[PDB]
Amino acid sequence: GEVRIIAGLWRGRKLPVLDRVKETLFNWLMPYIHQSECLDGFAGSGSLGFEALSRQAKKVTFLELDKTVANQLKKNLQTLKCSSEQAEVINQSSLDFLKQPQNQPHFDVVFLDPPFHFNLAEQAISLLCENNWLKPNALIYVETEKDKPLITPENWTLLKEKTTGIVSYRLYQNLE
Repeated sequence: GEVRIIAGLWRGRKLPVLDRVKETLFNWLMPYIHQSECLDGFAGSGSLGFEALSRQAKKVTFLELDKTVANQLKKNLQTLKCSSEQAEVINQSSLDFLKQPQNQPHFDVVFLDPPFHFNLAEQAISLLCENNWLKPNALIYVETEKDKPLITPENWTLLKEKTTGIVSYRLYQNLE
């Protein structure tokens, strides 16, 4: 397996490993990305987070339960030079990590693409809102099963929503 960065400084690079909505997000971000802090909720390959890094996000934090995948991430972040002030890997499931009430918001951008069928993305959404994780106007990217679950937390606005195949892609904005 390998991840190829599409844009930014590292565009073209492929990283060893074990869509439209995406583009429009980065598009609306370009003006702010340089000072935006991100959360890649369920890292995995890290594709989303690395992409954000390539585009000079202020910071990306990767959450990953599987230690084997989490080490790979660290290896790639060492492969491509990133200070601990630019990228961070926390070996935890976001379902539990996000249960910790924050005194101050941490994220301008959030990527939530966990496995389907277990209302996991929904659980994460609830926690982000419940525990003061989101900074004002934060964008939340969510990928879910193609058919019928998602309701907009009320302090959020649904900006984009496309369904291709079996996946529903959504982009919300934290408007509080």
